[PDB]
Amino acid sequence: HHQMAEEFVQQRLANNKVTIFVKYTCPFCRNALDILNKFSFKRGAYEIVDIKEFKPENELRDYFEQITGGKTVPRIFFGKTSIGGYSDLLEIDNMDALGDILSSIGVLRT
Repeated sequence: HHQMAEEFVQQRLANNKVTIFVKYTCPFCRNALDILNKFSFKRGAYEIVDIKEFKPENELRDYFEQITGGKTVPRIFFGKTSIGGYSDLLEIDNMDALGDILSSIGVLRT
């Protein structure tokens, strides 16, 4: 009668994929999505996951804390590895490292 938060998350991750967990009412979420949307992704290599799908919310927050070190969306994954949140993405974007990293992990179209 209850999907574990761990399964909800891990089912959406893959080695050569970007996965971002969001709530659409969060401004930091839309800011993060705006960074990622600058790029063109291969089929299936990018998923935007709406966490309002999961209940209870505290269980998913608690899981994100254990594997990412923070509770609140956005939570960004490059492959199965957590990058953290909006600030972490911005940092990599501002230093012009995001393109190289997305090339390495095989998610970019062409």
